[PDB]
This record gives sequence, structure tokens and C-alpha cells, in this order.
Amino acid sequence: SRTIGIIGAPFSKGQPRGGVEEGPTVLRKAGLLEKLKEQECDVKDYGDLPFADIPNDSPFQIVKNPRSVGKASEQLAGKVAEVKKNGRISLVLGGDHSLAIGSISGHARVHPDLGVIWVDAHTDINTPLTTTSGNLHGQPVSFLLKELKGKIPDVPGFSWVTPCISAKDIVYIGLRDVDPGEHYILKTLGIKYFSMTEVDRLGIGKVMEETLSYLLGRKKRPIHLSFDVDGLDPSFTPATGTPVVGGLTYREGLYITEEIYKTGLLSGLDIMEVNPSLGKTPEEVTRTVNTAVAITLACFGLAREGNHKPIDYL
Amino acid sequence: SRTIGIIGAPFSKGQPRGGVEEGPTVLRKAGLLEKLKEQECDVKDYGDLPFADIPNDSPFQIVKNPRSVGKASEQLAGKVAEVKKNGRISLVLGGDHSLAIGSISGHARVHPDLGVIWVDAHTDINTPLTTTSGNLHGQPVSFLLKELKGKIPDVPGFSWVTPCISAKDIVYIGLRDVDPGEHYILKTLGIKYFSMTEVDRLGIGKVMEETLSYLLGRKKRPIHLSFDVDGLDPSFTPATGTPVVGGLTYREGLYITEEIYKTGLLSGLDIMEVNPSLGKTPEEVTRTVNTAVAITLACFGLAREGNHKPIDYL
Amino acid sequence: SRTIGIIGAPFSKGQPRGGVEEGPTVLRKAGLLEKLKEQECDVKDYGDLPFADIPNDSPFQIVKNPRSVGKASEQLAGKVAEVKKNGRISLVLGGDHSLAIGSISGHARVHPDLGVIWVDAHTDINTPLTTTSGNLHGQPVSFLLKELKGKIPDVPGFSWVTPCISAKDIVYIGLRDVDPGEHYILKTLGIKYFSMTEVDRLGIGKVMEETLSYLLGRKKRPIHLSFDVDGLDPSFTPATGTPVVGGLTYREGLYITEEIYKTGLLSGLDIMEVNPSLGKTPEEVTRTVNTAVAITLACFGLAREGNHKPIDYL
Ligand SMILES: N[C@@](CCCO)(CCCC[B-](O)(O)O)C(=O)O
Ligand SMILES: N[C@@](CCCO)(CCCC[B-](O)(O)O)C(=O)O
Ligand SMILES: N[C@@](CCCO)(CCCC[B-](O)(O)O)C(=O)O
Ligand SMILES: [Mn+2]
Ligand SMILES: [Mn+2]
Ligand SMILES: [Mn+2]
Ligand SMILES: [Mn+2]
Ligand SMILES: [Mn+2]
Ligand SMILES: [Mn+2]
Repeated sequence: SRTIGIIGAPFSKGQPRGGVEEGPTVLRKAGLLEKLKEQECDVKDYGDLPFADIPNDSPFQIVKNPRSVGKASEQLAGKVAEVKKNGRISLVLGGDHSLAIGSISGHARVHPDLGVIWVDAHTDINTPLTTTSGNLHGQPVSFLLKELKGKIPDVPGFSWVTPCISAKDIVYIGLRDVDPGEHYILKTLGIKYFSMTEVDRLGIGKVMEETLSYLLGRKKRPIHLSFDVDGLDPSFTPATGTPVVGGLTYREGLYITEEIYKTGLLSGLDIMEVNPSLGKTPEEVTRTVNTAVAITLACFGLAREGNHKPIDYL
Repeated sequence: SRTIGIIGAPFSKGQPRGGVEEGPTVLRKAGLLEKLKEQECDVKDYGDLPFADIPNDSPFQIVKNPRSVGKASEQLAGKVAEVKKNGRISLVLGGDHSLAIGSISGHARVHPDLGVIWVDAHTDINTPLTTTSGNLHGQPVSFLLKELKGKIPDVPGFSWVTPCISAKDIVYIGLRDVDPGEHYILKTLGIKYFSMTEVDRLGIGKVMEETLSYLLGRKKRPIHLSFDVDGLDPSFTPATGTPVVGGLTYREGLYITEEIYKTGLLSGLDIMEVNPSLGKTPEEVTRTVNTAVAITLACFGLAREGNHKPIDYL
Repeated sequence: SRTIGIIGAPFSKGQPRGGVEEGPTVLRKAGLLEKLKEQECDVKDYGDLPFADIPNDSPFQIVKNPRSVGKASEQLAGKVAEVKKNGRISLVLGGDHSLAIGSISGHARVHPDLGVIWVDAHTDINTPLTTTSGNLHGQPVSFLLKELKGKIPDVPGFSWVTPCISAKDIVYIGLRDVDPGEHYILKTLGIKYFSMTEVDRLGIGKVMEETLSYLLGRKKRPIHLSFDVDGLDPSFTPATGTPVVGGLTYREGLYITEEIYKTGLLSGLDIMEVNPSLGKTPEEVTRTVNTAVAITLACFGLAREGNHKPIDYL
């Protein structure tokens, strides 16, 4: 049995729009913890992390809010590793995607052999030097990869970081808005990816088979799934900062997570970029939070074919 | 050539919302019979069944409107078998899904070797004892299966029933909202199913190939298709009682029926759960009835690649 | 490197609704030429063709505006062949689909071995004799096919025409609204097609593999892609004359064009039937023009996985 540790990460400074810091509140109020308990699940809430304001935080070159972003990830890393040490699956509710730096980092402290599956419209792999936006939620993978050590300058707020994953340890699913520099890195390091082009080519069934085979063929290992909700089409998750049309369907989102759940190796989870303030209507907000919740429940056992307890129902 | 017998079943007491009893009217007014005649088809309307009110109908334990539901199915069974005896494909317009008890029962009187394909978001396989809702449109399969004889109590209105199909004789397509007890039965009896998980895994092309192979591999036999319109995503069929997101597409709905039509073994058809009263707008109603009509026309020969008469057009 | 020649064809008389003549303006104002230059592309605008009014143009039997349609295609053919002779990929912005007669004709003057891929909800293969609508945008393929020489009467405005393609040289993708006579021709001449039925059966990945194999297996040859925007579902391209539900997705549209681009044999392109006047709202217009632009950019190299210049980004 899956045991769970819920971590709230109400943080927005990895990008411009503020509303994403509310993601944990709105997911919680949607009944997340309750529905989890409704299923197989033993849930422990570690609360929402308290991130002190860092009011003196001028850009580093063009990188924005570097100390605030870096400290928020540091604090998160500590709480993830703690949850992992407590033998629980970590569930991080964001919060912008810059927090993956901390989530993946703390996870890797307890499980250095983790493999990452990254569900997203973006590769989030810009370095502080290749970024044009300066937004750190567009940079988390660059900091985590060993191969890029040599390419990440010393950014204030980030000296605690030590890249914990190799290019071989991550698979992207969903890409459809990749910066040229990101694409250069992607191709140079030979990272496994399934852009929407591949999903279209192969079908989500084969995508997940290749993804799981690629990460677990050699050896079973813990899986960290970093789910940016903008990975799904904005018709399912509109309330988000950087939506891109041509996204994954609701069905595909549920199939990805259904398949991961079934490995029995889900070890860390991030549910990121829900910005309720960005819904053009109250129904767009509910649709977004509802989808986010459903993705999460699938990650912990809720299957479309149904579920039952080990009793005789007749 | 396909010959057709249309049966109206304006009945709602298998579930709480009343508007589904209008389904036959709105489908008819959408031009159903006319469009059928527009294609290959010889159509005979047997009219809308007249279901006397049964005003004394208190719950049986928690099962609601049992006599009304049971009598409505009894009457329907008689009219189906009659249509079948007239050598026609039976086309039942519902009406809530509890009527499948009668539709499948009467069909099986003339063709005891029928195989059932059930298109639906639900398994509709609760027994009177496993149901939590007490709604009979959630129970029709339990009554029909031989394997569950021993598990169905004596419910008033249902003593005429004799289970006519085995677990091996039905394939479900579309499942995404299955009760635990239903899932227990599903797994215990080893019923062939393709939940939305399987459709996602395999693609609808392989789903229909396995479905038709599984039912007809051994021997050709008549096919009964029980189509709950909530099997399709509510973006195509919103005007319905129990909608569930992540449904089959319009395209998939048409591919399922296109493929069935092409077997030349369609023998019975149910078009169920259209509730025009449940459309939030008049366009949602039209979209629902339009989809329902299109599914039906495909079932009787209308193909997306086109159709032509056996003449030289040039 | 792809070099491009843009040809505006503001013409509507192949069908009843006038607004399609604006397609070139609205596509241009959406930044088409600029975004092309933003990518690999050397762009030359040949301007919008000026089509003199032909005010005396009574039906030929039931065929409408025959001289106007025929002259507009004649003029277009001249400008395509000119662009082709300048060693550029021709990009025709329509304009109704009747213009394909000229686009394909002029293209074939410089490249008689062209193969055609036709993305559309319709086969547009009615002859002047099989048509029931009399609308010429429903007839362009009949005029182009050698096999139908003998079946096309002498229609005023069309004596300059000489059928340049054989039945073997065209593949249709998307069909879902085919007239009986069209279906007769389709089946009689043995034309390669993937209706929505095939796309559903096979998945777009296999559709494009079979399409490209079928056209290029024997020999590499230039490709002409005639893209009717009604080929995509009206949820992506609503602002159009003859929309049909159950269309290709946005994703499929981009996968088709991504795959064609990658052959490096795209030689001619038509982007047809955008009617901004037919959007029920200003957002429906933008959605339509946006989709049209995106399809086009994919045709000239813009890939979902990303793109980068041949430099070292790190
Ligand atoms: N790549 C972007 C856009 C670049 C524009 O030139 C977007 C990053 C999105 C971050 B996410 O967490 O949402 O995926 C960036 O800001 O780095
Ligand atoms: N399984 C349901 C819900 C159970 C809630 O605990 C739904 C049945 C739907 C019947 B249908 O004909 O629409 O598929 C039931 O009422 O039995
Ligand atoms: N086949 C149609 C409808 C026939 C009705 O009987 C439609 C032609 C559409 C032309 B398009 O360029 O849009 O695909 C025709 O006008 O020929
Ligand atoms: Mn993203
Ligand atoms: Mn992201
Ligand atoms: Mn149902
Ligand atoms: Mn049902
Ligand atoms: Mn068309
Ligand atoms: Mn067309």
C-alpha cells in the first residue's frame, strides 16, 4: 500500500502572474485529501510551506527573483526528503514549476536512482544564459542535470544545488512549445522525448510503453512525476500561466497516470501551475482544479475500469 | 437488405429525472424515420409503447419503481420479439436504460445465440443487492446474466424474467464510472470490457477488431447493440442523466457503429438515455439528438467515405 | 532551403457565400509572411491576383458562375507556373476551392510528375453533370483527372484546361461528406483515400506513412498539398462555408503537415476556404485564421518538438 505525504508549495516567483500561489488552497478545497482517503490511501498533510518574503531580490542578469526562487526550492527540498525518509510518496501542490528544482532535489537525496517523467508543453530546460524570459519556472531542468554542470552560472539563491539527474534519467511527454536553445540542448544531450508529434505518431498507449520501458528496462527504480497542468490542452486546464493549444487530452492525461500508478514505483509527485486567478470564468477554474484532482487520484490508484476492495461483493 | 422495426419506449422510471421519456419524440422529430428511408432502408414504425401508470409502487428494499420498470420491460420484450418475428431489425428509442432488460429479453426469444455489445460509461450491472442508488437503469445486465441467477432476489414486476445471456456473450465499450461491486462482478465473471483505458491504450480500430473477433470468431450470430448515449463524451451528448467526462468521441461512436453495420449481423438496437430536458441550452439538446441520430444512421449503412446506389453515375 | 512565393487569390464565385474572398487579407494581417520570415524562410509576395468581374455569366445547365470560376483558375495557373519557374514553393491563399483547378494546373506545367495530397471533408470530385449544387468548389478534381476526360462537358471559361493528374497521383485525407456520384467515381477509379473512418481505424501516424509511401514509394516527386480548412473539425476552423462535424483534430492537421514538410518535397500549397464573415463571433474568426496560419507554418518547417539554428546555443 501506497502511503502519502502532502506538501503545499504556495509560491509564484518563478514567473510573473501571482495567482498560482493559491493552487494548493483551491486543490485542497476541491476535496483532494478527502478523495484520496476515499480510496486506498493513508494521507499525511505536512501543511503549506511558509516562504518568507525576500524583498531585496534584483535580477541576476536577466533571471528574475533568483533568491526567492532558490530559497523556496531549498526549503521544499528539505521537506520532500523528510517526507521520503518517513516512507511516504511525496505529493507537492504548486505553485509554479521552478519548485521542481527543490522537489526533485530532495527526492533524490533519499533515492538517487530516481527516473523523472515530465509532463508538460515546455521542456523547462533553459539555462540562466539561454533564457529570454528570465522566468525560472522555464529553467528547472537545466539546474538538475549533471551534463549541464559547467553551463549554469552561480545564481544567488542556488549555491545549495547539486544536479542529481543525468540526461538518461528523464522522459518528457507533451512538448509543443520548445525554445531554440532548449531544442539544441534537447538534441545535444540526447534526451528521451515524446512531443505532441510523437504522441500523434504513436498513440498514447505506445508512448507510455516506451516511456516506462526506457526508464525501467534496465532496473526497477523510484519514479518522480512532475506534472505541469499546461501539458494538457487548455480546453481541460485553461486556468494556467502558459497555455498552449494542441495539448494532451483529459483521457491521455489519465492514461499516463494510470499507467504510472500501475508500476507501483510512483515515489514523488508534483502537480504544478494551477492558477485559479487566470480562469476567464468560474467554470474554467473548476474545470482546471477538477482535472488536476482527477490526474492526481489516478496517480494513486483510481482507475477508469473501476476499483473494489478485496471482499466478495455478491 | 436491412429491414427495420422502430419501437418507441417513452419510459423514465428506471431513474429519477423525468425528461428521458421524451427521447422518442425528439428523435422522431429530428427526422430519424425519414433519413433512414433516405438511405437503403425499409422502415416500419410500431409506435410508442403505452405504459399504464403503476401508482402503487413502493421501493423494494432500496430498489425504486420496481413494478413500473419491470412491467415496462415485459411489454417491451413482447414488442421486440414480435418485430424480430416479422424479420426486422428492432430499433428501440428510449427511454432510460432499464429497458434493455426487455429489449434484450424479447430479442433473445427469437435469437437465443445473440451477442451483446454495450456502449456506455457504466457497466449497468448492479444487482438489487449491490446497488446504492436503487435506480434500475443501473441494473439491467445483472438480470440478464445466467451466472448471476442465485444473486437476484425476487423483485416485484420481474418474475417474468429469465436470464438469456452468459458472461461470454457481452462486450462493454466505454467504461469510465464503474461501482466497486460492479467491478467485482466484472472481474469475477471475466467479462470482456474495453474501458476508456483500453480505448486509450489500443485505439478504437483495435478495440472494434477485438470486440468483433471475440463475439464472432467462433460462429456468426445476431448482434444486439445497446447504446447508452452517455457512452460518448458530454461534449457530444450533454442532454443526458449521468454524463461522465473523458468519454468516447463522436468519431469513435461513428467508427463503432460503422464497423458493426459492416458485419451485416446487426439484429437489435437500443438508443438510450437521451433526456432533452437536461440540456442547459436549446443547442445542447440539438447537439445531443443530432449525435444520437447520426449514431443510428451509421448503424444502418451511412458511411463517412460515402455511399452510392448500384448504378453507373457517369 | 525552402524558398517561397505567396499568391493571393481573393475569389469566391466557386460557391455562394462571399466572405471567402477576404481569406488572403485576414491571413496576411495575422502576420503569415512575417512568421514565415521568422523561421527558415525566404518569402516573395506575388500579391493578390486581380480578377476582373465577369458580369455576364449565366449558369451552364446547373453549374454556377462558370466563366468567372474558369478565368480565375486560368489566371492563377499562370501565376503558379511563374512562381514555380522562379524556383519557389507556391503558396496560394484562397479563396474558394475551385481555384485548385488553376493551382494544380500551373504547378503541373513545371512539374508534370506532381502527386497531390488533398485534405478535406469533401472529395470535390463532382463533374458538371453529377453535381446537384452547381457550386464549382465542389468540382475541381473532376477537371484535373485524365480518367474523366470524356465525362466533363465543354463548360464556358474552361477550354484552356487539360487534365494533368491520374487517379493514382492523388490521396484524400479527411473525407466525411461524400456525394453518391463522388463515391461512385472514387470507387470506380480506385483512388487512394483515408476517410475519417480510416483515420479512426489506423491513427494519423499510419495514415501519413501509407500516404507518403503510396505517393513516393516508386520515385521521389514534387508534392502539391491542397488544404481545405473544412478538413479540420469546425471546433478548430468554424469560419468556413461547408463545415462538417467529426473532423480532423488540430493535432492531426499539424501532424499531416509536419510529416509532409519533412519529405523536403513540398512543392505547392493551397490554403483554402477561410471565410472570416462566417464566424459567429470574432473569436471564431481568430481561431480559424490562427489554425490556418499554424497549418501553414508547419508546412514550412515549424515543428512541435522545437527548432534551432545550426549554432551551439550553450
Ligand atoms: N520557454 C518559456 C517561454 C520563452 C519565450 O521566448 C516558457 C516557460 C514555461 C514554464 B513552464 O513551467 O510553464 O512549463 C520561458 O519563459 O523560458
Ligand atoms: N452506478 C450508478 C451510480 C452509482 C453511485 O453509487 C449509475 C448508473 C447509470 C445507469 B446508466 O443507464 O445511465 O448507464 C447507479 O445508479 O447504479
Ligand atoms: N458536394 C457538395 C455538396 C453536395 C450537396 O448535394 C459540397 C462541396 C464542398 C466544396 B469544398 O471545397 O468545400 O470541399 C457540392 O456542392 O458539390
Ligand atoms: Mn509548461
Ligand atoms: Mn513546466
Ligand atoms: Mn450510462
Ligand atoms: Mn446505461
Ligand atoms: Mn470541403
Ligand atoms: Mn474543398
